[PDB]
Amino acid sequence: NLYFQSNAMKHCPITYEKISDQENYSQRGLHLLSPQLKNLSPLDLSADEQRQEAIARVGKMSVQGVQKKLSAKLKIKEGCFEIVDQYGQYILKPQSDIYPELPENEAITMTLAKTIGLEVPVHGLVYSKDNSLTYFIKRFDRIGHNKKLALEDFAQLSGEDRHTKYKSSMEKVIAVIEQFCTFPKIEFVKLFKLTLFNFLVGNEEMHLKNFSLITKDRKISISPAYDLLNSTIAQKNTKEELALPLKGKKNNLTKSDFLKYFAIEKLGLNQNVIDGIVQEFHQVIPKWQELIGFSFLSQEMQEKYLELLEQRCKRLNFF
Ligand SMILES: Nc1ncnc2c1ncn2[C@@H]1O[C@H](COP(=O)(O)OP(=O)(O)CP(=O)(O)O)[C@@H](O)[C@H]1O
Ligand SMILES: [Mg+2]
Ligand SMILES: [Mg+2]
Repeated sequence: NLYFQSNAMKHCPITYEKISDQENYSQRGLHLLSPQLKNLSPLDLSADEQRQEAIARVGKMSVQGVQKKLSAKLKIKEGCFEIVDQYGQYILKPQSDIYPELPENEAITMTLAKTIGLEVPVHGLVYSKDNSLTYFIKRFDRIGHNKKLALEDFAQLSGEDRHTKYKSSMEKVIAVIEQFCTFPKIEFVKLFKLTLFNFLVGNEEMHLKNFSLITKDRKISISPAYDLLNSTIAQKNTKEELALPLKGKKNNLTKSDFLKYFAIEKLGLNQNVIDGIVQEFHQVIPKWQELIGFSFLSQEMQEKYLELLEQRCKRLNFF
């Protein structure tokens, strides 16, 4: 119980809960993938081999972006992922050959998002042949018996071409929600939480194609979250804070920019709702700090994350 001459307390690469030396994952985490999943075998490819497969398969896959990714199915009885080109059930993101600790960063950041009540798909880390960690996330547009749900990103919805990521604004993002979502006021609360979250965790890369609407449960809503990571600590010499301007600003954002201009003037949220969300963030910060300390980020990357988080929290008076 003192962890002085024995392994430090181990944490699950899916849930971050305490696990024993003989376990690689917690039962709770494995069962988020499937109630019958017994284990998750390491990927039989090194990080470099995963990146090469990503390059070879990109044109055959139904998901695309800047970073290296693979599509995969979960073989439940065999207890492993299988790489596929079509009908992916999961996306796998191997280590970058450029940026440090990208899978570990995205994994913990997506977990922080879940803890503040954002809708986040099942996600986690899986070991590789070279002991490197690869990030995985469930496809939220393929459910049940390989049934596809309709999904469109905000570039498509705002009449831009498929490459437009930055030539937009948070005000245009709001306008898309107002135009298309079934219950825009509910989605505005979600966008408020997501935008504060991205500021607190250093995600300066929440671009237009990271916003999507989905048709599910007999309504059109903002999709489950994807691609949330602390991009500031993974990059060097980052100066901007927001990918898309708010009030014409991508840097030097103020508390009133978020809590008055954005929350009240642009989103129309009632003051009691704003205060309640602020209190939610205030209460969650110690849990986030604990989770970062339990994460698979290196000690040095944890310190960068915690330092930035505390700076951003001070700017919003969330302490
Ligand atoms: N869990 C998920 N379920 C369904 N679709 C997903 C998904 N995650 C990502 N996608 C789809 O794949 C696209 C690219 O995803 P993502 O943004 O994570 O790529 P990426 O890792 O290459 C980083 P970047 O955004 O900088 O290109 C998304 O816009 C979305 O259409
Ligand atoms: Mg990005
Ligand atoms: Mg992004």
